[PDB]
Amino acid sequence: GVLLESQTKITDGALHFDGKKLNHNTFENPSKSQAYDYFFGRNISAHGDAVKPYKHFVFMTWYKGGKEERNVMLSRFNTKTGVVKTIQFPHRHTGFRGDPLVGESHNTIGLAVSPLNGTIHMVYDMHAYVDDDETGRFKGRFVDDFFRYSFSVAGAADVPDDEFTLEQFVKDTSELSQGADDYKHLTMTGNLQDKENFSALTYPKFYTSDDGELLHYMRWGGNNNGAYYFNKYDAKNQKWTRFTPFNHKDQKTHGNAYNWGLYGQMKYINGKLRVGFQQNSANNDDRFKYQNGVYYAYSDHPDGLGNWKNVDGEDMTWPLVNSDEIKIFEPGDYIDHTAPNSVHIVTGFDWTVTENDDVHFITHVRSTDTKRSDYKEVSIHAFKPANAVDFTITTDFTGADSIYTSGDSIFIIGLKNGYPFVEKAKGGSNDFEVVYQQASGVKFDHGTIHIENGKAYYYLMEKGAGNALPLHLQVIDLGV
Ligand SMILES: C[C@@H]1O[C@@H](O)[C@H](O)[C@H](OS(=O)(=O)O)[C@H]1O[C@@H]1O[C@H](C(=O)O)[C@@H](O[C@@H]2O[C@@H](C)[C@H](O[C@@H]3OC(C(=O)O)=C[C@H](O)[C@H]3O)[C@@H](OS(=O)(=O)O)[C@H]2O)[C@H](O)[C@H]1O
Ligand SMILES: [Ca+2]
Ligand SMILES: [Ca+2]
Repeated sequence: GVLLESQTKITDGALHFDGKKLNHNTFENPSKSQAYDYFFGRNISAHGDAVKPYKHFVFMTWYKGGKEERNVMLSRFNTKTGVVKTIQFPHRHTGFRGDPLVGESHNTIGLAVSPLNGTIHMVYDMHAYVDDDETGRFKGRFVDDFFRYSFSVAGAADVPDDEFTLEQFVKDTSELSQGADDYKHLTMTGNLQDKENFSALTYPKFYTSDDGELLHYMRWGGNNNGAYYFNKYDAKNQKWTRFTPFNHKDQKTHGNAYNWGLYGQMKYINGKLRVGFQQNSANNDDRFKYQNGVYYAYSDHPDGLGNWKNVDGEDMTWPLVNSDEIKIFEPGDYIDHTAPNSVHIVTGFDWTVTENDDVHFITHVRSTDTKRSDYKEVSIHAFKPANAVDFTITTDFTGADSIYTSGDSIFIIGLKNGYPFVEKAKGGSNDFEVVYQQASGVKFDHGTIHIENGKAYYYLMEKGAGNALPLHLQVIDLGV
């Protein structure tokens, strides 16, 4: 029953890093040519939490194309009329550590629209930025601008197409305003005293609760010392709460044997705030070069403020200090190496929970040393049916980067030879089948997905040369 219901071009020129990959030794001599060099990956548009359906619209964010442009953009697509109206913001992608010549793929444009009062929310262009000066890592380039929040008056999301302009959005008019085209707010609470609470964050991601409340979470910190922080939109007062931690930072000072970072996602699923991740311990003497384990917890509090529990319903220390409390299993156990740093876990992790409360995790493990003779590589699917005691754990699985769910089913959705495909399985099972594979039309380089209404919103960038490429929105019915 899977089928493409619409494909809609949004622009001919969104930003893309088409230049050379830089590193620690080279990033300070980026090309001044027409090619746009980058430091991590090439993707920045149609990337991250950049697509949201709201009533009969779909809102999308992107970076204006052209190495020399880079403006934050917001588009609203009218599903009934076919009209795509775009707003161009003044802020331009500031690049790796604030140098626009080096593309920075972390700095996505997160987006949300409040069902309660029709305000629009955007957090963007952020990668652990703090206040510092000429001698710091960031050379003073983010002072009074390390958290970048833009948002509209009430009702902006429903205004006629002629009124959907930058005039719908609220200026920074505080003591720290950088001027007349300052649309970036340093906090979401409206109180600059809260500013340290918004420092050093990455990865803006929004959810809507079952009662229409906007939730938001970001990641503080780095590789082996990080935390998830989450907050809530007060639509009545048109402001957000301060950020609250899922786990403590600097766990080793809060009672843990080691500091650890997190690689995973918080998600609002089945009407609860939940988290699934692999940890990255600061210990460099054990067998895991980077990540290890699979962890999961959920909150019985509507806003996540306490009452956390692990998969077995046991109370979790909160904010969490010791990840052991919520560990499900060790992907490391599926490879035989035990020597220090011999086990490599980074890509291929995600998780989901079905409407029937089937819990699913996917992961990937390989030998650190790819040249060894007994090299090993497995993909893992760990899943527990609703009415099951234990998890079923299998390496009879091809691997994936994401897992999705809708209704009774789980899905794997991505690109194969430039075209979207969908694989589907019953919730609580490992029985995946390809049920959809686009086979004609322009091909795509990358994209990002949002599931809702039994549909996948696949926000995509078309393949091509240069650093200004077209964007298309595909709406795919999953047919559940
Ligand atoms: C957290 C670190 O803290 C300090 O070291 C410092 O602030 C540093 O950032 S820095 O100032 O720029 O150097 C931070 O180090 C990077 O942090 C990233 C993070 O988790 O925030 C890490 O990026 C994640 O993992 C990357 C591997 C991923 O990159 C994609 O995947 C791969 C690959 O698998 O080989 C290659 C490409 O880099 C890219 O396509 C990141 O993706 S993202 O799209 O850029 O967001 C991200 O998931 C990063 O590895 C740290 O070194
Ligand atoms: Ca500002
Ligand atoms: Ca380690």
